[PDB]
Amino acid sequence: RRGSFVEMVDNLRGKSGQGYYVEMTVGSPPQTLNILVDTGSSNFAVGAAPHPFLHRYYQRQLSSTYRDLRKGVYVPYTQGAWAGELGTDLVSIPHGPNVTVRANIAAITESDKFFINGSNWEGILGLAYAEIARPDDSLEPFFDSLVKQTHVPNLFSLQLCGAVGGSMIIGGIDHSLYTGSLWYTPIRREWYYEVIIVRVEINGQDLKMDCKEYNYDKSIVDSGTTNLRLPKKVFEAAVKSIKAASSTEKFPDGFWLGEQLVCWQAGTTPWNIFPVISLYLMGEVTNQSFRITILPQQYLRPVEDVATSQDDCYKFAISQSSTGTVMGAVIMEGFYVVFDRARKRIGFAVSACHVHDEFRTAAVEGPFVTLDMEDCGYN
Ligand SMILES: C[C@@H](NC(=O)c1cc(C(=O)N[C@@H](Cc2ccccc2)[C@H](O)CNC2CC2)cc(N(C)S(C)(=O)=O)c1)c1ccccc1
Repeated sequence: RRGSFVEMVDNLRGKSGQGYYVEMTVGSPPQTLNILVDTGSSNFAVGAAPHPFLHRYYQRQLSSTYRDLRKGVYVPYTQGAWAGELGTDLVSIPHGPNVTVRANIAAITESDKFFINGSNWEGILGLAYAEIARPDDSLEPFFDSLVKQTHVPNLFSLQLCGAVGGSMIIGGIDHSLYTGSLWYTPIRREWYYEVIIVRVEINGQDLKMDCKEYNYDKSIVDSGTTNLRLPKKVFEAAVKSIKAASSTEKFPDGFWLGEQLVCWQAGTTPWNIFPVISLYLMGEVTNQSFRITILPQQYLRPVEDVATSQDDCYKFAISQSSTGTVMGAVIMEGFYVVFDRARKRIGFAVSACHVHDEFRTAAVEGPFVTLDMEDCGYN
């Protein structure tokens, strides 16, 4: 009910589905930039040279506290890549914790399909662990520096509100950002925020696949990835079930592949014809699990309107992956997600801002009895 972390509420913004960003100030004197919050990587990097899609960038020569590490860095993502130069400088988050730390910072001088036109962000904050940092795990990630240099608790939480804003509470949890209880799943290993999915249902119907398939390779929580990405075999079965569940209206095959869009007269989108999707996650007690359920409002994403027209176009945001399951924004937008690094667990609760209608709502329910969950993980 109360809120000691009130100043961190609503500290995230977004340019209509182009990424959620927080303001970060680097150097001396102060240089504030919009930084994308990414739990799917571990490097803190900022544009440091002009670029057509950047309104501003980091000017190292103007920062008296900047220290060049004399080493380059290259970071390739599922989408895009950039090259830069490593260094360290003072960093603070205006609408985040009341501290200032010296952190590693990669100055991006060149990039390919990384920055997004009109997104309004100029850098990225990799919140994952050192194991996946580039060039190697010796480059301490921003959050590791924050925790080592200050007394800020080793935990952060994200409330991503879709359609653009949200909140990144650093060092704690804010109760006004969620309703109901928080359910926790173990962080299986500290590299990506890896978790274990034990069951999948479409409108209450079990997909009936060996749970090993759901985590083949791995399953992670990634705020830097837009879609809910599933391994090939899982994607195919999911689409077949979703199509069967939404048979009231037929769509072209390309729609389910994200190649085609479907638009409806403003305010006439028949959400009711689309099914809800439930992912069951391993719990904190033996043989116990819980489930998170999303609505079509989460997996059917709006596409930048033509020009304030009377047509709402949507893209099916569930796609395939060859590197495991990626629970991106499609999943996160329906919940308040707690990255409890201190206790190696991730909590989920219904978000106070998730988009829904008068008939159905996103949900987090439990507990359920699921046996042999340990075997679901890939070795
Ligand atoms: C920013 C934007 N992301 C995107 O548009 C977007 C970004 C990525 C992507 O590679 N994200 C990067 C960081 C990263 C961040 C910004 C730019 C480049 C790379 C992230 O570290 C990857 N984590 C890897 C472990 C999976 C991947 C995809 N997909 C493949 S998809 C189409 O299936 O969703 C889309 C977005 C939009 C709305 C909500 C959240 C994110």
